Amino acid sequence: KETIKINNIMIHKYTVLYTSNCIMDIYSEEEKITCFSNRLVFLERGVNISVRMQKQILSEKPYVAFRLNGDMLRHLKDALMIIYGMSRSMSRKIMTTEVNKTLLDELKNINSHDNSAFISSLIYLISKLENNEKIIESIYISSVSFFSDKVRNLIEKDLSRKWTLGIIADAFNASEITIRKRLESENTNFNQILMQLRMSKAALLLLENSYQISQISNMIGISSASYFIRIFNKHYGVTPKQFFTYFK
Amino acid sequence: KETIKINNIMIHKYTVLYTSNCIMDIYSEEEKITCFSNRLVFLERGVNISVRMQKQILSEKPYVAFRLNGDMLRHLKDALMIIYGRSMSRKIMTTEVNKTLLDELKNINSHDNSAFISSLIYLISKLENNEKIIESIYISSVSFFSDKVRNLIEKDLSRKWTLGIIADAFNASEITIRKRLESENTNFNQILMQLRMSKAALLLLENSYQISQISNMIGISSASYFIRIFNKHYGVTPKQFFTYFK
Ligand SMILES: CCCCCCCCCC(=O)O
Ligand SMILES: CCCCCCCCCC(=O)O
Repeated sequence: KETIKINNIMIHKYTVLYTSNCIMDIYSEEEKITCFSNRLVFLERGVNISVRMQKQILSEKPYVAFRLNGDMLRHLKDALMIIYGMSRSMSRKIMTTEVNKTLLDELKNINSHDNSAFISSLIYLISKLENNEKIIESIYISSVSFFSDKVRNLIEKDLSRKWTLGIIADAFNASEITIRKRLESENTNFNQILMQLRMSKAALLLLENSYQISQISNMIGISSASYFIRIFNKHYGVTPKQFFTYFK
Repeated sequence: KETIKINNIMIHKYTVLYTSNCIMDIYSEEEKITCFSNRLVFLERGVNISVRMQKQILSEKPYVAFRLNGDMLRHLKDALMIIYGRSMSRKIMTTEVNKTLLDELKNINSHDNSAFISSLIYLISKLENNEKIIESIYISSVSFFSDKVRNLIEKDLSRKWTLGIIADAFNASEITIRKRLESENTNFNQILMQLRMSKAALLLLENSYQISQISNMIGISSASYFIRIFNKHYGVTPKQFFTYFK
Protein backbone atom coordinates (compact mmCIF):
# COMPACT_ATOMS: atom_id res chain seq x y z
CA LYS A 1 0.00 0.00 0.00
CA GLU A 2 1.31 3.45 -0.97
CA THR A 3 -0.93 5.02 1.65
CA ILE A 4 0.03 5.58 5.28
CA LYS A 5 -1.73 7.05 8.34
CA ILE A 6 0.54 8.58 11.00
CA ASN A 7 -0.80 9.71 14.36
CA ASN A 8 0.22 12.19 17.04
CA ILE A 9 2.73 14.07 14.91
CA MET A 10 3.81 17.11 16.87
CA ILE A 11 5.76 19.66 14.89
CA HIS A 12 8.74 20.81 16.98
CA LYS A 13 10.05 23.40 14.49
CA TYR A 14 8.12 25.67 12.11
CA THR A 15 7.85 23.55 8.99
CA VAL A 16 7.41 24.32 5.30
CA LEU A 17 6.48 21.22 3.30
CA TYR A 18 6.23 20.69 -0.46
CA THR A 19 4.17 17.73 -1.64
CA SER A 20 6.77 16.52 -4.18
CA ASN A 21 4.65 13.49 -5.01
CA CYS A 22 2.02 12.87 -2.37
CA ILE A 23 -1.46 13.99 -1.43
CA MET A 24 -2.32 14.44 2.21
CA ASP A 25 -5.24 14.92 4.59
CA ILE A 26 -4.35 16.69 7.84
CA TYR A 27 -6.68 16.01 10.69
CA SER A 28 -5.44 17.38 13.97
CA GLU A 29 -8.29 18.96 15.93
CA GLU A 30 -11.49 17.25 14.81
CA GLU A 31 -10.89 19.08 11.56
CA LYS A 32 -9.30 18.31 8.21
CA ILE A 33 -7.29 19.96 5.46
CA THR A 34 -6.43 18.54 2.07
CA CYS A 35 -3.09 19.29 0.41
CA PHE A 36 -3.20 18.46 -3.29
CA SER A 37 -0.64 17.37 -5.84
CA ASN A 38 1.74 20.35 -6.04
CA ARG A 39 1.21 22.72 -3.14
CA LEU A 40 3.14 24.27 -0.27
CA VAL A 41 2.20 23.57 3.36
CA PHE A 42 3.10 25.97 6.18
CA LEU A 43 2.76 24.21 9.53
CA GLU A 44 2.75 26.25 12.71
CA ARG A 45 5.08 25.08 15.39
CA GLY A 46 3.43 23.31 18.30
CA VAL A 47 0.46 21.85 16.44
CA ASN A 48 -0.39 18.24 17.02
CA ILE A 49 -1.82 16.58 13.90
CA SER A 50 -2.49 13.26 12.23
CA VAL A 51 -1.87 12.61 8.55
CA ARG A 52 -3.31 10.35 5.86
CA MET A 53 -1.02 10.23 2.89
CA GLN A 54 -1.05 9.01 -0.68
CA LYS A 55 2.06 8.56 -2.72
CA GLN A 56 2.05 9.45 -6.38
CA ILE A 57 5.18 7.58 -7.47
CA LEU A 58 5.93 4.56 -5.28
CA SER A 59 9.68 4.44 -5.92
CA GLU A 60 10.17 8.01 -4.57
CA LYS A 61 9.98 10.04 -1.38
CA PRO A 62 6.58 11.41 -0.23
CA TYR A 63 7.37 15.13 0.06
CA VAL A 64 10.20 17.61 0.70
CA ALA A 65 10.39 19.47 3.98
CA PHE A 66 12.22 22.50 5.44
CA ARG A 67 12.30 23.00 9.23
CA LEU A 68 13.33 26.27 10.90
CA ASN A 69 15.31 25.93 14.08
CA GLY A 70 14.81 28.26 17.00
CA ASP A 71 17.27 30.98 15.99
CA MET A 72 16.27 31.14 12.30
CA LEU A 73 12.61 31.52 13.29
CA ARG A 74 13.40 34.22 15.83
CA HIS A 75 15.16 36.07 13.02
CA LEU A 76 12.27 35.61 10.62
CA LYS A 77 9.91 36.98 13.27
CA ASP A 78 12.08 40.07 13.80
CA ALA A 79 12.54 40.77 10.10
CA LEU A 80 8.80 40.22 9.58
CA MET A 81 7.84 42.70 12.27
CA ILE A 82 10.21 45.21 10.60
CA ILE A 83 9.01 44.62 7.05
CA TYR A 84 5.25 44.62 7.82
CA GLY A 85 5.12 46.36 11.23
CA MET A 86 4.68 44.97 14.71
CA SER A 87 1.60 43.62 16.45
CA ARG A 88 -7.22 30.10 18.01
CA SER A 89 -8.11 28.52 14.66
CA MET A 90 -6.44 25.46 13.12
CA SER A 91 -7.01 27.23 9.76
CA ARG A 92 -4.74 29.99 11.16
CA LYS A 93 -2.25 27.19 12.09
CA ILE A 94 -1.86 25.14 8.90
CA MET A 95 -1.97 26.75 5.48
CA THR A 96 -1.72 25.39 1.95
CA THR A 97 -0.84 27.45 -1.11
CA GLU A 98 -0.47 27.10 -4.85
CA VAL A 99 3.20 27.47 -5.79
CA ASN A 100 3.53 29.81 -8.80
CA LYS A 101 6.14 29.84 -11.56
CA THR A 102 8.45 32.46 -10.05
CA LEU A 103 7.96 31.21 -6.47
CA LEU A 104 8.69 27.64 -7.64
CA ASP A 105 11.88 28.47 -9.52
CA GLU A 106 12.88 30.37 -6.38
CA LEU A 107 12.27 27.19 -4.39
CA LYS A 108 14.57 25.45 -6.87
CA ASN A 109 17.81 27.44 -6.21
CA ILE A 110 17.30 27.40 -2.41
CA ASN A 111 20.62 26.21 -0.98
CA SER A 112 20.21 25.89 2.80
CA HIS A 113 23.85 26.74 3.41
CA ASP A 114 23.87 30.56 3.38
CA ASN A 115 21.38 30.94 6.24
CA SER A 116 20.85 34.62 5.39
CA ALA A 117 20.10 33.56 1.80
CA PHE A 118 17.48 31.21 3.23
CA ILE A 119 15.88 33.86 5.47
CA SER A 120 15.77 36.20 2.45
CA SER A 121 14.33 33.52 0.12
CA LEU A 122 11.70 32.88 2.73
CA ILE A 123 10.89 36.58 3.15
CA TYR A 124 10.55 37.17 -0.58
CA LEU A 125 8.29 34.13 -0.81
CA ILE A 126 6.16 35.41 2.07
CA SER A 127 5.86 38.77 0.31
CA LYS A 128 4.59 37.05 -2.87
CA LEU A 129 1.61 35.19 -1.21
CA GLU A 130 -2.02 36.35 -1.20
CA ASN A 131 -4.00 36.43 2.06
CA ASN A 132 -0.53 36.20 3.58
CA GLU A 133 -1.40 37.76 6.94
CA LYS A 134 -2.47 34.32 8.24
CA ILE A 135 1.08 33.07 7.64
CA ILE A 136 2.80 36.09 9.24
CA GLU A 137 0.57 35.42 12.25
CA SER A 138 1.56 31.77 12.60
CA ILE A 139 5.25 32.66 12.42
CA TYR A 140 5.10 35.11 15.33
CA ILE A 141 2.78 32.89 17.43
CA SER A 142 5.10 29.94 17.08
CA SER A 143 8.14 32.12 17.69
CA VAL A 144 7.61 32.76 21.41
CA SER A 145 9.08 30.52 24.12
CA PHE A 146 6.48 28.81 26.34
CA PHE A 147 7.02 26.99 29.62
CA SER A 148 6.59 23.67 27.80
CA ASP A 149 9.55 24.99 25.78
CA LYS A 150 11.72 25.53 28.86
CA VAL A 151 10.82 21.98 29.89
CA ARG A 152 11.55 20.72 26.39
CA ASN A 153 15.04 22.20 26.34
CA LEU A 154 15.92 21.00 29.84
CA ILE A 155 14.89 17.48 28.75
CA GLU A 156 16.88 17.69 25.51
CA LYS A 157 20.09 18.45 27.45
CA ASP A 158 20.18 14.68 28.19
CA LEU A 159 17.38 12.85 26.42
CA SER A 160 18.18 9.43 27.92
CA ARG A 161 18.13 10.33 31.63
CA LYS A 162 15.20 8.96 33.58
CA TRP A 163 13.08 12.11 34.05
CA THR A 164 10.26 12.54 36.54
CA LEU A 165 7.92 15.40 37.34
CA GLY A 166 10.09 15.54 40.47
CA ILE A 167 13.31 16.40 38.60
CA ILE A 168 11.62 19.13 36.54
CA ALA A 169 9.90 20.46 39.64
CA ASP A 170 13.32 20.58 41.32
CA ALA A 171 14.94 22.28 38.34
CA PHE A 172 12.27 24.96 38.35
CA ASN A 173 11.82 26.45 41.81
CA ALA A 174 8.19 25.45 42.32
CA SER A 175 6.11 22.36 43.19
CA GLU A 176 4.83 19.59 40.95
CA ILE A 177 1.37 21.23 40.87
CA THR A 178 2.88 24.42 39.49
CA ILE A 179 4.36 22.46 36.60
CA ARG A 180 1.44 20.11 35.90
CA LYS A 181 -1.03 23.01 35.67
CA ARG A 182 1.20 25.38 33.68
CA LEU A 183 1.79 22.50 31.24
CA GLU A 184 -1.93 21.70 31.40
CA SER A 185 -2.74 25.33 30.52
CA GLU A 186 -0.57 24.72 27.45
CA ASN A 187 -2.78 21.70 26.49
CA THR A 188 -0.02 19.18 27.18
CA ASN A 189 1.60 17.38 30.08
CA PHE A 190 5.06 16.14 30.88
CA ASN A 191 4.81 12.44 30.04
CA GLN A 192 3.56 13.53 26.60
CA ILE A 193 6.37 16.13 26.16
CA LEU A 194 8.95 13.42 26.92
CA MET A 195 7.15 10.97 24.63
CA GLN A 196 7.01 13.50 21.75
CA LEU A 197 10.68 14.38 22.20
CA ARG A 198 11.82 10.73 22.02
CA MET A 199 9.49 9.77 19.16
CA SER A 200 10.40 12.68 16.86
CA LYS A 201 14.13 12.14 17.50
CA ALA A 202 13.58 8.48 16.66
CA ALA A 203 11.65 9.14 13.46
CA LEU A 204 14.28 11.51 12.10
CA LEU A 205 17.15 9.19 13.06
CA LEU A 206 15.33 6.26 11.40
CA LEU A 207 15.22 8.38 8.23
CA GLU A 208 19.00 8.96 8.43
CA ASN A 209 19.41 5.26 7.48
CA SER A 210 22.67 4.81 9.36
CA TYR A 211 21.66 3.59 12.83
CA GLN A 212 20.47 0.24 14.11
CA ILE A 213 17.19 0.34 15.97
CA SER A 214 18.91 -0.67 19.20
CA GLN A 215 21.16 2.35 18.94
CA ILE A 216 18.20 4.71 18.37
CA SER A 217 16.51 3.13 21.39
CA ASN A 218 19.62 3.91 23.44
CA MET A 219 19.92 7.39 21.98
CA ILE A 220 16.49 8.49 23.08
CA GLY A 221 16.72 6.53 26.37
CA ILE A 222 14.79 3.30 25.84
CA SER A 223 16.11 0.01 27.16
CA SER A 224 14.95 -2.57 24.64
CA ALA A 225 14.91 -2.20 20.92
CA SER A 226 11.81 -4.41 20.97
CA TYR A 227 10.33 -2.27 23.72
CA PHE A 228 11.12 0.81 21.63
CA ILE A 229 9.32 -0.75 18.64
CA ARG A 230 6.23 -1.25 20.76
CA ILE A 231 6.23 2.35 22.00
CA PHE A 232 6.78 3.77 18.47
CA ASN A 233 4.00 1.61 16.95
CA LYS A 234 1.57 2.60 19.73
CA HIS A 235 2.37 6.25 19.29
CA TYR A 236 2.59 6.87 15.57
CA GLY A 237 0.33 4.09 14.49
CA VAL A 238 3.01 2.47 12.36
CA THR A 239 6.04 0.25 13.13
CA PRO A 240 9.49 1.79 12.51
CA LYS A 241 10.05 -0.72 9.71
CA GLN A 242 6.92 0.41 7.78
CA PHE A 243 7.53 4.09 8.48
CA PHE A 244 11.07 3.66 7.08
CA THR A 245 9.96 1.67 4.05
CA TYR A 246 7.27 4.24 3.18
CA PHE A 247 9.67 7.20 3.52
CA LYS A 248 12.75 5.80 1.75
CA LYS B 1 23.96 64.51 -29.79
CA GLU B 2 22.36 62.19 -27.22
CA THR B 3 25.16 62.25 -24.65
CA ILE B 4 24.99 64.53 -21.61
CA LYS B 5 27.40 65.90 -18.97
CA ILE B 6 25.73 66.63 -15.63
CA ASN B 7 27.90 67.94 -12.83
CA ASN B 8 27.54 68.01 -9.04
CA ILE B 9 24.63 65.57 -8.67
CA MET B 10 24.26 65.00 -4.92
CA ILE B 11 22.45 61.89 -3.70
CA HIS B 12 20.05 62.67 -0.84
CA LYS B 13 18.53 59.20 -0.77
CA TYR B 14 20.14 55.84 -1.14
CA THR B 15 19.73 55.18 -4.85
CA VAL B 16 19.53 51.99 -6.92
CA LEU B 17 19.95 52.68 -10.61
CA TYR B 18 19.37 50.30 -13.51
CA THR B 19 20.87 51.46 -16.77
CA SER B 20 17.74 50.52 -18.70
CA ASN B 21 19.33 51.81 -21.88
CA CYS B 22 22.33 54.00 -21.25
CA ILE B 23 26.08 53.82 -20.71
CA MET B 24 27.49 56.08 -18.09
CA ASP B 25 30.75 57.35 -16.63
CA ILE B 26 30.51 58.33 -12.92
CA TYR B 27 33.11 60.64 -11.40
CA SER B 28 32.98 60.42 -7.63
CA GLU B 29 36.07 62.17 -6.47
CA GLU B 30 38.87 62.40 -8.98
CA GLU B 31 37.91 58.79 -9.64
CA LYS B 32 35.70 57.14 -12.22
CA ILE B 33 33.39 54.19 -12.81
CA THR B 34 31.89 53.05 -16.10
CA CYS B 35 28.44 51.36 -16.05
CA PHE B 36 27.71 49.23 -19.08
CA SER B 37 24.42 48.50 -20.78
CA ASN B 38 22.40 46.27 -18.47
CA ARG B 39 23.80 46.76 -14.99
CA LEU B 40 22.72 47.87 -11.54
CA VAL B 41 24.27 50.82 -9.67
CA PHE B 42 24.17 51.19 -5.88
CA LEU B 43 24.75 54.84 -4.96
CA GLU B 44 25.53 55.56 -1.33
CA ARG B 45 23.61 58.42 0.19
CA GLY B 46 25.53 61.68 0.57
CA VAL B 47 27.97 61.15 -2.29
CA ASN B 48 28.34 63.89 -4.89
CA ILE B 49 29.08 62.67 -8.36
CA SER B 50 29.32 63.82 -11.95
CA VAL B 51 27.95 61.85 -14.90
CA ARG B 52 28.57 61.55 -18.62
CA MET B 53 25.89 59.36 -20.08
CA GLN B 54 24.95 58.16 -23.55
CA LYS B 55 21.52 56.90 -24.52
CA GLN B 56 21.00 53.66 -26.44
CA ILE B 57 17.56 54.24 -27.91
CA LEU B 58 16.86 57.95 -27.99
CA SER B 59 13.08 57.95 -27.85
CA GLU B 60 13.24 56.36 -24.37
CA LYS B 61 14.36 57.28 -20.88
CA PRO B 62 18.05 56.83 -19.92
CA TYR B 63 17.71 54.48 -16.97
CA VAL B 64 15.35 53.48 -14.18
CA ALA B 65 16.03 54.67 -10.64
CA PHE B 66 14.71 53.77 -7.17
CA ARG B 67 15.21 56.19 -4.27
CA LEU B 68 14.77 55.07 -0.68
CA ASN B 69 13.56 57.64 1.78
CA GLY B 70 14.55 57.72 5.41
CA ASP B 71 11.86 55.42 6.79
CA MET B 72 12.46 52.74 4.13
CA LEU B 73 16.23 52.90 4.53
CA ARG B 74 15.94 52.61 8.31
CA HIS B 75 13.70 49.57 7.90
CA LEU B 76 16.16 48.10 5.38
CA LYS B 77 19.07 48.74 7.75
CA ASP B 78 17.34 47.07 10.70
CA ALA B 79 16.10 44.13 8.65
CA LEU B 80 19.58 43.68 7.14
CA MET B 81 21.46 43.77 10.38
CA ILE B 82 19.00 41.15 11.69
CA ILE B 83 19.34 38.86 8.65
CA TYR B 84 23.16 38.98 8.40
CA GLY B 85 24.47 40.02 11.84
CA ARG B 86 36.40 56.73 2.77
CA SER B 87 36.40 54.59 -0.35
CA MET B 88 34.38 55.49 -3.45
CA SER B 89 34.58 51.78 -4.29
CA ARG B 90 32.46 51.19 -1.13
CA LYS B 91 30.28 54.23 -2.10
CA ILE B 92 29.37 53.54 -5.74
CA MET B 93 29.05 49.98 -6.99
CA THR B 94 27.97 48.47 -10.32
CA THR B 95 26.98 44.85 -10.77
CA GLU B 96 25.74 42.41 -13.39
CA VAL B 97 22.02 41.67 -13.09
CA ASN B 98 21.28 38.10 -14.11
CA LYS B 99 18.36 36.99 -16.27
CA THR B 100 16.24 35.67 -13.38
CA LEU B 101 17.02 38.57 -11.02
CA LEU B 102 16.16 40.87 -13.96
CA ASP B 103 12.66 39.37 -14.22
CA GLU B 104 12.56 39.89 -10.44
CA LEU B 105 13.20 43.60 -10.97
CA LYS B 106 10.43 43.54 -13.57
CA ASN B 107 7.59 42.41 -11.24
CA ILE B 108 8.60 45.14 -8.79
CA ASN B 109 5.52 47.24 -8.10
CA SER B 110 6.60 49.98 -5.70
CA HIS B 111 3.30 50.19 -3.82
CA ASP B 112 3.47 47.46 -1.14
CA ASN B 113 6.46 48.85 0.74
CA SER B 114 6.77 45.52 2.54
CA ALA B 115 6.84 43.84 -0.89
CA PHE B 116 9.51 46.31 -2.01
CA ILE B 117 11.74 45.81 1.04
CA SER B 118 11.33 42.08 0.42
CA SER B 119 12.29 42.39 -3.26
CA LEU B 120 15.25 44.51 -2.24
CA ILE B 121 16.36 42.03 0.43
CA TYR B 122 16.06 39.05 -1.90
CA LEU B 123 18.05 40.97 -4.52
CA ILE B 124 20.77 41.83 -1.98
CA SER B 125 20.80 38.17 -0.98
CA LYS B 126 21.38 37.16 -4.61
CA LEU B 127 24.51 39.36 -5.14
CA GLU B 128 28.12 38.22 -5.13
CA ASN B 129 30.53 40.32 -3.04
CA ASN B 130 27.39 41.86 -1.47
CA GLU B 131 29.07 42.66 1.85
CA LYS B 132 30.23 45.99 0.36
CA ILE B 133 26.59 46.97 -0.07
CA ILE B 134 25.32 46.19 3.45
CA GLU B 135 28.06 48.40 4.91
CA SER B 136 27.11 51.28 2.58
CA ILE B 137 23.44 50.88 3.57
CA TYR B 138 24.32 51.20 7.25
CA ILE B 139 27.00 53.86 6.56
CA SER B 140 24.35 55.97 4.84
CA SER B 141 21.54 55.17 7.34
CA VAL B 142 22.74 57.24 10.35
CA SER B 143 21.84 60.92 11.01
CA PHE B 144 24.63 63.54 10.60
CA PHE B 145 24.62 67.19 11.56
CA SER B 146 24.46 68.14 7.88
CA ASP B 147 21.23 66.11 8.11
CA LYS B 148 19.76 68.10 10.99
CA VAL B 149 20.64 71.23 8.97
CA ARG B 150 18.99 69.71 5.90
CA ASN B 151 15.77 68.95 7.77
CA LEU B 152 15.52 72.49 9.14
CA ILE B 153 16.06 73.86 5.61
CA GLU B 154 13.50 71.44 4.15
CA LYS B 155 10.82 72.55 6.63
CA ASP B 156 10.62 75.81 4.56
CA LEU B 157 12.82 75.75 1.45
CA SER B 158 12.01 79.34 0.37
CA ARG B 159 13.16 81.35 3.42
CA LYS B 160 16.40 83.28 2.94
CA TRP B 161 18.79 81.22 5.02
CA THR B 162 22.08 82.42 6.52
CA LEU B 163 24.44 80.84 9.00
CA GLY B 164 22.93 83.27 11.53
CA ILE B 165 19.45 81.71 11.37
CA ILE B 166 20.83 78.16 11.80
CA ALA B 167 23.11 79.25 14.62
CA ASP B 168 20.12 80.69 16.45
CA ALA B 169 17.92 77.66 15.70
CA PHE B 170 20.58 75.30 17.04
CA ASN B 171 22.04 76.78 20.22
CA ALA B 172 25.57 77.49 18.98
CA SER B 173 27.67 80.17 17.25
CA GLU B 174 28.36 80.48 13.53
CA ILE B 175 31.91 79.22 14.10
CA THR B 176 30.55 76.12 15.87
CA ILE B 177 28.24 75.33 12.98
CA ARG B 178 30.70 76.12 10.18
CA LYS B 179 33.25 73.80 11.82
CA ARG B 180 30.75 70.98 12.64
CA LEU B 181 29.75 71.15 8.96
CA GLU B 182 33.45 71.43 8.03
CA SER B 183 34.36 68.13 9.67
CA GLU B 184 31.69 66.71 7.36
CA ASN B 185 33.47 68.04 4.26
CA THR B 186 30.73 70.53 3.36
CA ASN B 187 29.50 73.97 4.26
CA PHE B 188 26.12 75.54 4.61
CA ASN B 189 25.94 77.32 1.22
CA GLN B 190 26.60 73.97 -0.39
CA ILE B 191 23.93 72.19 1.63
CA LEU B 192 21.35 74.84 0.62
CA MET B 193 22.40 74.96 -3.03
CA GLN B 194 22.23 71.13 -3.29
CA LEU B 195 18.71 70.96 -1.76
CA ARG B 196 17.40 73.63 -4.09
CA MET B 197 19.03 72.16 -7.20
CA SER B 198 17.95 68.55 -6.47
CA LYS B 199 14.38 69.67 -5.71
CA ALA B 200 14.45 71.67 -8.94
CA ALA B 201 15.67 68.72 -10.98
CA LEU B 202 13.01 66.34 -9.59
CA LEU B 203 10.21 68.85 -10.04
CA LEU B 204 11.36 69.55 -13.59
CA LEU B 205 11.11 65.81 -14.30
CA GLU B 206 7.49 65.79 -13.01
CA ASN B 207 6.35 67.68 -16.15
CA SER B 208 3.71 69.72 -14.37
CA TYR B 209 5.09 73.02 -13.12
CA GLN B 210 6.01 76.20 -14.90
CA ILE B 211 9.65 77.11 -14.33
CA SER B 212 8.54 80.19 -12.35
CA GLN B 213 6.66 77.93 -9.99
CA ILE B 214 9.75 75.74 -9.42
CA SER B 215 11.88 78.83 -8.81
CA ASN B 216 9.29 80.21 -6.37
CA MET B 217 8.98 76.81 -4.69
CA ILE B 218 12.69 76.36 -3.99
CA GLY B 219 13.09 79.97 -2.81
CA ILE B 220 14.61 81.82 -5.73
CA SER B 221 13.25 85.22 -6.75
CA SER B 222 13.66 85.13 -10.50
CA ALA B 223 12.90 82.41 -13.00
CA SER B 224 15.66 83.71 -15.32
CA TYR B 225 17.98 83.82 -12.32
CA PHE B 226 16.99 80.30 -11.46
CA ILE B 227 17.78 79.19 -15.01
CA ARG B 228 21.21 80.79 -14.66
CA ILE B 229 21.88 79.05 -11.36
CA PHE B 230 20.73 75.71 -12.73
CA ASN B 231 22.96 75.93 -15.83
CA LYS B 232 25.96 76.99 -13.71
CA HIS B 233 25.48 74.13 -11.27
CA TYR B 234 24.40 71.14 -13.30
CA GLY B 235 26.17 72.05 -16.50
CA VAL B 236 22.93 72.06 -18.54
CA THR B 237 20.02 74.38 -18.78
CA PRO B 238 16.69 73.17 -17.25
CA LYS B 239 15.34 72.88 -20.79
CA GLN B 240 18.21 70.64 -21.96
CA PHE B 241 18.00 68.52 -18.82
CA PHE B 242 14.21 68.06 -19.23
CA THR B 243 14.43 67.31 -22.94
CA TYR B 244 17.13 64.72 -22.34
CA PHE B 245 15.25 62.91 -19.60
CA LYS B 246 11.65 63.02 -21.02
C1 LIG C 1 4.55 14.55 8.18
C2 LIG C 1 4.68 13.05 8.58
C3 LIG C 1 6.07 12.56 9.02
C4 LIG C 1 6.18 12.08 10.47
C5 LIG C 1 6.74 13.18 11.39
C6 LIG C 1 8.21 13.02 11.78
C7 LIG C 1 8.62 13.97 12.91
C8 LIG C 1 7.89 15.30 12.89
C9 LIG C 1 8.85 16.48 12.70
C10 LIG C 1 9.25 17.27 13.95
O1 LIG C 1 9.35 16.70 15.07
O2 LIG C 1 9.49 18.51 13.85
C1 LIG D 1 22.54 59.68 -12.65
C2 LIG D 1 21.29 60.52 -12.88
C3 LIG D 1 21.32 61.84 -12.10
C4 LIG D 1 20.60 62.96 -12.84
C5 LIG D 1 19.54 63.64 -11.97
C6 LIG D 1 20.02 63.84 -10.53
C7 LIG D 1 18.95 64.49 -9.66
C8 LIG D 1 18.66 63.68 -8.40
C9 LIG D 1 19.32 64.28 -7.16
C10 LIG D 1 19.12 63.42 -5.92
O1 LIG D 1 18.71 62.23 -6.03
O2 LIG D 1 19.36 63.89 -4.78
